[PDB]
Amino acid sequence: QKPGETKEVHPQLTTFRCTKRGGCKPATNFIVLDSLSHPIHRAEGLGPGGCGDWGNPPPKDVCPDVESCAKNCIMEGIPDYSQYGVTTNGTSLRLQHILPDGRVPSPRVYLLDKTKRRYEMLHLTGFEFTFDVDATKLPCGMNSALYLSEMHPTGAKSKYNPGGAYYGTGYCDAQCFVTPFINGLGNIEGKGSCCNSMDIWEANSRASHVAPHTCNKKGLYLCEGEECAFEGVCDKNGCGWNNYRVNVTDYYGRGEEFKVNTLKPFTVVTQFLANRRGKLEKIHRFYVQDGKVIESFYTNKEGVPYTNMIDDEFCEATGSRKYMELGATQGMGEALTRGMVLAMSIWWDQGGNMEWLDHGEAGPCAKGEGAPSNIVQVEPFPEVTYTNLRWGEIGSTY
Ligand SMILES: OC[C@H]1O[C@@H](O[C@H]2[C@H](O)[C@@H](O)[C@@H](O)O[C@@H]2CO)[C@H](O)[C@@H](O)[C@@H]1O
Ligand SMILES: OC[C@H]1O[C@@H](O[C@H]2[C@H](O)[C@@H](O)[C@H](O)O[C@@H]2CO)[C@H](O)[C@@H](O)[C@@H]1O
Ligand SMILES: *[C@@H]1O[C@H](CO)[C@@H](O)[C@H](O)[C@H]1NC(C)=O
Repeated sequence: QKPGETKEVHPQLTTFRCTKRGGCKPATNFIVLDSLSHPIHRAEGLGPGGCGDWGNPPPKDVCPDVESCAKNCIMEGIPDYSQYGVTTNGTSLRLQHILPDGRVPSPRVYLLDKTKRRYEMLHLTGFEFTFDVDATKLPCGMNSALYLSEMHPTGAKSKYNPGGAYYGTGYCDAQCFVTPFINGLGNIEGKGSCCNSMDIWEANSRASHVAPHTCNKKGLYLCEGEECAFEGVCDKNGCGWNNYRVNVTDYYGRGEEFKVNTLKPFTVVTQFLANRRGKLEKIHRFYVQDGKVIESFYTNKEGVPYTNMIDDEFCEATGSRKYMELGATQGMGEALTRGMVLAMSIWWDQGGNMEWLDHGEAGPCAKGEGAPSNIVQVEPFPEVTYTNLRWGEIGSTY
């Protein structure tokens, strides 16, 4: 969509690049909301309304073709990101799901480089990524997410998408969802927006999940028909790693009886361990809290390989079939090596209560507990804060 007259004022966020010799050194980055979360309206004289809702192609009245859509649909800059529940303070990023006035912005943002016109491209195979988090205000059913998608570095800036990454264009993920614009272009045929996604963190105060999701296509792929479905180009389920799912119940939760006590802030370390020929072999998650390293649990479940890291043996044995079919850990690593964009978000699930995250095999939450209608009775204003985003040499971030 065509950028409007309103100014885009990106929150600044300091992050770090780390080595063993030099420690963690500060870097300036910026934060951008998803393009379609910006106000979208029509060109002068065309009346009120937007240019389509999530799940749909854009409307034919204004978007009969890409060229027309590009001139008839206007995307405004956001001059005050706090209106969308997005604020920064030095090295901290705060995402508010619900604002005091009752708006539910459910923000999703990306990390821009210091120029504001290209995403910061992270290349994590053979390196580690770490952050600090406050998960206290995330009850059952909430998903705070910090993850990587293989988006185009300028958001596919082009003739009909002059806005590009500066306006947060180009989002994709392993679910291949239909959005009315893809790569900043009207999605006239209602294709899905697919790409590899590495879910470093999907969590709340009750459960913590890690999952690589492979696709058999590089970068953003516009899928049609069955390509967008379960047996298609992308791994919807992912290879999930959650202590509960592997029969470890005392590792992560609200209180002193858990190794990682989510009533207090903590540090989250993720290492992407490569084999001698440079390909990804294992993903290793551990934590730090109150100045003490908390090593990963090992799996503790009959029929599950004994391991403290995600790898192909584990993913195969736990039934992560599309993960394996669409590239396995090497394939995930190949995407990581090419480079990926960092996305951070907070969201809930009206259809399914986020049960896969924290209910049943995945956590302590009861049936119905994670419904949005209940979430607000438990925590009226869910939020997350991510602090001191930092990446670099193995061993150097913590
Ligand atoms: O379901 C809608 C929400 O999707 C979130 O992104 C997911 C993505 O779809 C998955 O493939 C995987 O990568 O995890 C992501 C993080 O949970 C998105 O961040 C939200 O904004 C959407 O509401
Ligand atoms: O798009 C929603 C959500 O899906 C997650 O996968 C779930 C899936 O929704 C559920 O139907 C299936 O039975 O279990 C998987 C988990 O194994 C996915 O992992 C998330 O990233 C995604 O946000
Ligand atoms: C689950 O863990 C408990 C505690 O270690 C153990 O006694 C039990 O046998 C495990 N169950 C399975 C199915 O592995």
